[PDB]
Amino acid sequence: AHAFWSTQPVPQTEDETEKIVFAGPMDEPKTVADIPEEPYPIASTFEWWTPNMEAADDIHAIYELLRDNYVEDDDSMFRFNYSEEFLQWALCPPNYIPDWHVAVRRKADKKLLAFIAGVPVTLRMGTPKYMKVKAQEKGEGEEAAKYDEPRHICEINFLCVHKQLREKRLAPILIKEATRRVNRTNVWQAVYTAGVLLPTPYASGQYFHRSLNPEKLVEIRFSGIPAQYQKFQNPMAMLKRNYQLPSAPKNSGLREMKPSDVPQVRRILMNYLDSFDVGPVFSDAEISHYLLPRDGVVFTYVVENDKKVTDFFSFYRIPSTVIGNSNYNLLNAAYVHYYAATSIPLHQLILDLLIVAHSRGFDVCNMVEILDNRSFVEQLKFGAGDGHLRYYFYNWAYPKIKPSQVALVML
Ligand SMILES: CCCCCCCCCCCCCC(=O)SCCNC(=O)CCNC(=O)[C@H](O)C(C)(C)COP(=O)(O)OP(=O)(O)OC[C@H]1O[C@@H](n2cnc3c(N)ncnc32)[C@H](O)[C@@H]1OP(=O)(O)O
Ligand SMILES: CCOC(=O)CN1C(=O)COc2ccccc21
Repeated sequence: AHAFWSTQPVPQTEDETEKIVFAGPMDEPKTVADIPEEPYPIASTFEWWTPNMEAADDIHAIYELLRDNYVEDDDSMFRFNYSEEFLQWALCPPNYIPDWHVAVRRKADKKLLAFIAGVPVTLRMGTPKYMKVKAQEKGEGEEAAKYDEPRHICEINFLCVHKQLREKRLAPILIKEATRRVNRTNVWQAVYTAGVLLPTPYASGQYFHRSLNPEKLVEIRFSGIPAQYQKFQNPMAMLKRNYQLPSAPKNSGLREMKPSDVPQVRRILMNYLDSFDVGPVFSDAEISHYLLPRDGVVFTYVVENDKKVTDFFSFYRIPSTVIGNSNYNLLNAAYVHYYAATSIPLHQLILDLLIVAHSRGFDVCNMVEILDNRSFVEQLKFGAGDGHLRYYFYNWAYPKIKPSQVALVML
């Protein structure tokens, strides 16, 4: 039993989403008028709260909750520690709906107890490409293309319930209130990812990791020395040696992105992203927002030659609490953001990504095998990790697609 998710407009089994052919909603059509206006009911010792994410103090309250109760690895060794500046960036993109930030706090003391966030995204989510072959083979093309327009939908992230309130059916309530807040905005779909398995992903992929500073990584037990460095002399010298990287970017005319680069970056990004079944459409302002550099949060580099931007790469920082350990406090991880390459092999672009990230003192580079990510795993010495990021839609029938057919990076 999924007592909550069986009541929801998502596919219920693997046997379902295997036999789904066309993209489209699950539910009855409805209207804003059908949606209660009053927040969902809750125990009287609690209340709903809309944080103002342009207030240091609301942001901080969310920051503390996540720092202490947000996602942990399987082995309870590391926990995400999204910075404050990062939460402002992630939760307040252009035309964000403040109302989609849903928090529950105790009435008495106003201790924040749970949080879920929605942000707007414009997403291509019509029938995949392969499934549109099938639909010419069968004369069903107009059914298949029905919902090809980019849709303005909700991107849910940051679900979190305080450690003390777990197993108390509090996250379903959170999800119904967000659903409601977003329905009242005349939005009927959402996209979200989970480390865990839910009904029912349309795509799933491995996480990959790339040692930048293996000495710390072994120290904090993020990595072990693999059993074959024992047969060596000073094992940690070999390890350091294997993951060593140039001090400086290899592509001449790599430099940080600037505001004047926005249109060019947008363009080559959209042409690249367009070639995936599921992917975001960004306007200029979204491009400025998600990709212009911010100290400690997001780092973006472009390749210019002949005052011509031909390639870009970007990554964002999420530091993680090292949960055991007295020696070290934080894991300083970089995550491969969007990129696009037109003048150079992608592995050569992303190598400079690793170089920059290492010289800025990051410990590790992380990704999921979305995009053409898989195409540089071997040469750049990434290794698969434990677990899988799953991608899900709410109220949207979608066939199972490969993860290299997904172009949405989830913060
Ligand atoms: C159109 C508008 C739509 C907008 C909304 C779209 C949907 C948004 C969907 C949300 C996308 C979030 C994406 C992310 O942010 S993924 C990150 C999720 N957060 C964490 O992992 C942080 C650490 N963990 C926690 O804070 C809690 O364990 C959470 C909050 C995860 C569950 O709290 P708790 O452990 O106290 O459980 P409960 O007793 O209250 O509730 C039990 C029910 O919750 C179902 N559950 C467990 N984990 C997840 C999960 N990650 N997504 C969705 N559902 C989940 C579970 O199957 C069970 O239901 P059912 O099997 O009985 O049916
Ligand atoms: C062994 C993974 O450690 C991390 O890279 C950091 N991390 C966290 O701290 C929280 O749990 C995660 C889940 C999925 C991806 C990354 C992380």
